[PDB]
Amino acid sequence: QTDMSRKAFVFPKESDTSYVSLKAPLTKPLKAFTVCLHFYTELSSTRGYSIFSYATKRQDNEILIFWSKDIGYSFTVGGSEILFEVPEVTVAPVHICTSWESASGIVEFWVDGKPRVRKSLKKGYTVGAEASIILGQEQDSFGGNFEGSQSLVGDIGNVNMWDFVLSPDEINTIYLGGPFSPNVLNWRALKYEVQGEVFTKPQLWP
Amino acid sequence: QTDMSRKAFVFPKESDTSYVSLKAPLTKPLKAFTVCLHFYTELSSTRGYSIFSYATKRQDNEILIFWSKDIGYSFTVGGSEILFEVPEVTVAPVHICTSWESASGIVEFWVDGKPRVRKSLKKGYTVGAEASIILGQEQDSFGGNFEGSQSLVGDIGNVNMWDFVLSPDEINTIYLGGPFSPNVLNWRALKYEVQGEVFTKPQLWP
Amino acid sequence: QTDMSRKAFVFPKESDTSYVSLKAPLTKPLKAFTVCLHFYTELSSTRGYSIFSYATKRQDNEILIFWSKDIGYSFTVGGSEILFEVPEVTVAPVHICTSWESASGIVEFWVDGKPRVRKSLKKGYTVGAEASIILGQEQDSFGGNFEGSQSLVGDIGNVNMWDFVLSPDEINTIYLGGPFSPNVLNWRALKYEVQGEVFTKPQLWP
Amino acid sequence: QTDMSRKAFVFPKESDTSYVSLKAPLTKPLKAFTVCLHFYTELSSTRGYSIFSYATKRQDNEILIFWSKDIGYSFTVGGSEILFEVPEVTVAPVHICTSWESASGIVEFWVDGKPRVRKSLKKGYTVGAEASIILGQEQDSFGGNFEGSQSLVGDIGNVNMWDFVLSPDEINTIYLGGPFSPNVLNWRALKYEVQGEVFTKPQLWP
Amino acid sequence: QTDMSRKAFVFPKESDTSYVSLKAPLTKPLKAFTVCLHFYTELSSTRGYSIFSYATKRQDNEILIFWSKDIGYSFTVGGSEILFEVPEVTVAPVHICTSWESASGIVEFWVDGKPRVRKSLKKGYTVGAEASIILGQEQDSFGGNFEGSQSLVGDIGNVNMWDFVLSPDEINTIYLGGPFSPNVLNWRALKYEVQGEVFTKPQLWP
Ligand SMILES: [Ca+2]
Ligand SMILES: [Ca+2]
Ligand SMILES: [Ca+2]
Ligand SMILES: [Ca+2]
Ligand SMILES: [Ca+2]
Ligand SMILES: [Ca+2]
Ligand SMILES: [Ca+2]
Ligand SMILES: [Ca+2]
Ligand SMILES: [Ca+2]
Ligand SMILES: [Ca+2]
Repeated sequence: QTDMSRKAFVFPKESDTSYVSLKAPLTKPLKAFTVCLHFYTELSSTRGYSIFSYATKRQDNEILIFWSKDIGYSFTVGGSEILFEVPEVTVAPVHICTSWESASGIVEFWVDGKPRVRKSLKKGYTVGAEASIILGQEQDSFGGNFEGSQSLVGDIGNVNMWDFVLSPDEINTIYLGGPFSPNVLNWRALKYEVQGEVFTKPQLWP
Repeated sequence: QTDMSRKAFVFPKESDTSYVSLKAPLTKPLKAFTVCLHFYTELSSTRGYSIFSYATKRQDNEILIFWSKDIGYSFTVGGSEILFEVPEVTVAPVHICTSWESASGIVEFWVDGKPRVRKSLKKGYTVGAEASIILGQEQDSFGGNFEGSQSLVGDIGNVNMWDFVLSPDEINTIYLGGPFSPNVLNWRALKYEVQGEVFTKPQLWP
Repeated sequence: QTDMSRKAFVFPKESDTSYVSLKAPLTKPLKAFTVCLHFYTELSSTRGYSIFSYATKRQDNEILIFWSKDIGYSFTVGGSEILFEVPEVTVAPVHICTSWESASGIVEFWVDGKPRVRKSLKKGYTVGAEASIILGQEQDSFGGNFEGSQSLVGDIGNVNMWDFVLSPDEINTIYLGGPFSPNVLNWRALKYEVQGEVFTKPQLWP
Repeated sequence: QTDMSRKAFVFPKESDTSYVSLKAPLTKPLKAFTVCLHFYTELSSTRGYSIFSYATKRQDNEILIFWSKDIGYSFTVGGSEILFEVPEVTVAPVHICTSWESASGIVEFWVDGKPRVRKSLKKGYTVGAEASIILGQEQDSFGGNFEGSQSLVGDIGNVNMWDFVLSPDEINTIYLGGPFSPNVLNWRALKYEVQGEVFTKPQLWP
Repeated sequence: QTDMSRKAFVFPKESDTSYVSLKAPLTKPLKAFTVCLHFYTELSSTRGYSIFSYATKRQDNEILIFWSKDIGYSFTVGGSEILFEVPEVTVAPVHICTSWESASGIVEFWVDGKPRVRKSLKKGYTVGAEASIILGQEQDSFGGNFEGSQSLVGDIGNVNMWDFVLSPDEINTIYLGGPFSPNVLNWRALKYEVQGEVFTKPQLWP
């Protein structure tokens, strides 16, 4: 465990071996989850990159938050993928927040505290329990077979993952930087492993 | 009766069977009405959709607030239709408020608290009392014959309908989220029926 | 006399018979005047319309505040006309204020409290005393021969006319909605006559 | 002497005989000066006009603040001219402030309190003492030979001229309308002479 | 030593002999540095210019902050150069802040307090101790062989250089104009030498 408050990872060079593995104390497969994180990059107008990858022993794209070039944000669960239109992108640190529910398939997507429309995706699906979380790289296998074109260059931090669906007030509290208590993945009790050219530097965002 | 405060309906998938029927304790035909609601959708730049439909045993488009593609908002009463120009539409939850009066035909249209110009429509007409209110679908019969192209995908809530014309101060109070007391259709005493893939989730708008 | 505070006229339908005559207790011909009013319309991007007409037994366009299509505001006195450039027009209630002086010919034109440049028009001219004030229609005779293309569709109110030139501080007070005391045409002591399809409804502007 | 506070000159008609001569109690030739004034006009997008002319018995353009069409502001001293780029001009009263120093040639140009870059012009030059200051007209002789195309149409006021270089804090105080004490040309002790169609009206700017 | 607070250098004319040499009490070669300065110029849309040059007896571009025409800011260390994209440049005084670290190669670039993305440059390199700092001119030798096309025209000041990497809070304090204590190059204890047409005038920026 490590209290990584006011600190973030740094991926300064485009490569295929720089990544960070996040360990989660999960035993029960998830019927709902909410992933909130913060990242900063300049490749939004050059190519596509991976933000948050989550793969199991059966699917390499179980939970993947991808950025599609000239399209926007790509949120996929269980292989199927929905798109969130982004007309104009700005060069600034952005805070994203994704949520999902199996009983209804509703997917919520929040950008800088402003929520987007609700869409249906994988109603009744069951997300596996054991997985390998990788930040900065998209995995097309179990913890390997990385990708120089789908890799991420920039900063990332404040990664928090719950096991239920957060309310709008709770998401606003997350965005405002208040107090919270994650249970699946906590930025204050992270169990991470660094492999490659990844440095830990103070965050640039307030 | 159900107190649906801080809660809204969810139409996540485009279909023709997802709808919600609103029951109203009306006995006298309306000589004036004021409909205030709140919705959120992304189809404003893709196609047209229905927002608030109100049909009787004689006219399927008695009171219909429609969104015309590349045109704007469409408010029709008794079959005749007037148009409200919308040059640029934004991706954000919007609060609309419509009012009508039979003695003078004046139609008031408010967007996010900002009022539009006053137009004449159906002077002296009489709106029927018994009706079938449907949210998310445009009806071209009495409570049926739905429409995959005129259906609505997104959220909707705060539906309030009076039996008279509201003042500008009252409409500003409605927009500010203060206290009010509807008499024909109250979001705090709604008598609704869900049929299809419609879920009740907390509202995204403040 | 009628106290029409917080109330305005409504011209909802384009026609040639809807108008309102304003009576003024004037006996002396005016050597200077200041006309402040408020209106709201959507025809600024479709065609031209009349705002404030003032005609005598000799000239039908003695004092006329006209809106020229794709040009801007048209202020004419005694037949001669000057133009005020409007590059971009917005769909919103606007408050105009015009002033004139015979001893120097200076014409002041204020839009939403922001003053425009001062221009010369009819130095030494004398405006007649008896006249027929018409709102919503441009007259090309004495109180008649109306015009479906030069008519006005929308709301209008807060019409106040003095017999001298107002100061910038006084015009700012007028725009802020403070206290004042007109002497030629008072919105609080208006002597008006309605003929046609003109309704009196509460104002939309604050 | 005349206290012209909260008052400004008016040039409403384009002509060649409307001008105002400003007398200055100067005896020593100036080694440095600072000219701050305020004007309002609409010809910024039509043609060029003169703002502040200052000529002696040897040079008609000794000190001239000119507006070049589709270029910007033109500040010239002793015949040589430098340019200040203006990409977009707005229709609003603007406050300009120019300063010069002979020992170093530095020229400071302030627009609405925002300073521009410093440029070199006429290092070591000596500005004459006796001169004829003319507002609204550019002179190409000593107090004559005016110019219908280089004339000015609009308002002008708050003309203040010192005999040294003002500091940034002093220029900010000038822009904020605080207290000051000019010595060469004071708007509170102006000694002016009106010849032509020039009227004294209250200022439009706050 | 000289306390140059609220004062800045002036390069008003484009030439090749106007420059200022900054002396630094450095003995140990730098493993990390942070350079914060403030400048103002208008050549951002005309050509390229030099901002902060730092050369030793072996490399003329050891530390150079350059502005590339139609590209943006150019930060180079040890000969290798990285680019920071600038889509739109404005005519206003800007505050830049650069930092570097040899142990990790991370380069931080701050514009007006807003940080940019972190990039890798010269991991493990060692910057020499003795050097010749020149402001306004880019050197392609040791303190000579200047360049009329790479020279700088405008103002510059608040030059501060440390011997370590500053934190985001410290950089925000620098931008806010608070108290600080540099150790390699202090604007309050500068040891500078002027050669050419360079004047010391009060700063324009607040
Ligand atoms: Ca994969
Ligand atoms: Ca892949
Ligand atoms: Ca129908
Ligand atoms: Ca239909
Ligand atoms: Ca006429
Ligand atoms: Ca006519
Ligand atoms: Ca001349
Ligand atoms: Ca000339
Ligand atoms: Ca070099
Ligand atoms: Ca060079």
